[PDB]
Amino acid sequence: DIFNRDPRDHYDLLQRLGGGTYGEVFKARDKVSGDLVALKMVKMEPDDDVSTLQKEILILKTCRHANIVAYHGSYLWLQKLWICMEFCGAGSLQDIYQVTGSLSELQISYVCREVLQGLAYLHSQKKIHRDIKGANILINDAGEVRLADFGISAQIGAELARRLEFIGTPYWMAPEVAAVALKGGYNELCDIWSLGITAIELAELQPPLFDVHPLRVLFLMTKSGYQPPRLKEKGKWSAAFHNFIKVTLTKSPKKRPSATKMLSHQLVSQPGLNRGLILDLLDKLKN
Ligand SMILES: Cc1nn(CC(F)(F)F)cc1Nc1nc(C2CC2)c(-c2cncc3c2ncn3C)nc1C(N)=O
Repeated sequence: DIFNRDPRDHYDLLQRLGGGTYGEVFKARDKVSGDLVALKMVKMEPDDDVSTLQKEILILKTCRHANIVAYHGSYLWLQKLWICMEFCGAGSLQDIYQVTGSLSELQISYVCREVLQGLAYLHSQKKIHRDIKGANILINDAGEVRLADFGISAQIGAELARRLEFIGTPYWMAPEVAAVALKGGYNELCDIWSLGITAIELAELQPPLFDVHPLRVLFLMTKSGYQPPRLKEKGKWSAAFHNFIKVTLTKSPKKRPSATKMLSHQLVSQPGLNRGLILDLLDKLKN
């Protein structure tokens, strides 16, 4: 499952694509097949024994779904874990919309249906993604939609930095998650709220309150009279899209629908939602 060797023995390392709390990601090519892959270098905590690491790589391998970037293999080299993953040629939805402008309502509907399929799978596996946003939804050259990873729950690498990252950028978290360090916990329904915010982000190029200081957003979201956000231009979007935002952004998690329930919402169950809508979006990159 995990190779005790240099990933460079099986791959040619190419350009660094980006990096964050999840690791450093590079473009790479398989030496034998010639196929493009993404190699992600994750620094390890010296306290995590190889049994702890193996338990997490087994999860990385078994927690599999068509709407989550596929895992190919791993390498333990120089106290670092290199993860080989499916190459998503068009980058994230943020990378795309910061060139193309706002996605169409049908494009957002397709993205939302595909992300809901991935979240319904992760929730069935008793995981909470807790990192849904446009930058963490990747697009391949075929127009397919994939979550970059299964979220923050990997008990390897910079887990603590990943877990606390939203405190400095809380715009996509549900109010029960924004109530950080208070007695109430949260459940998987926080992902449904994050998907509602991501739909507004795809429509408006930023999530609601993006211009507000992160500590002020945390202050506002724990106030009793806090109201969920809405789309800015009412006449630009259909009643179905406004209702999708209304129900995904239900303030109380005890009233917020599940990922499976959301899949029958009119916005994402309508006919004509396919990768061709995203192929049209990728065609806009050329102009
Ligand atoms: C082909 C390409 N282009 N771009 C745009 C850029 F500007 F970075 F180059 C990005 C890619 N590819 C990827 N980039 C990333 C991130 C460096 C941007 C990840 C990635 C992996 N693990 C966790 C992640 C990731 N993203 C967010 N989280 C939480 N994966 C892929 C990929 N599989 O193709």
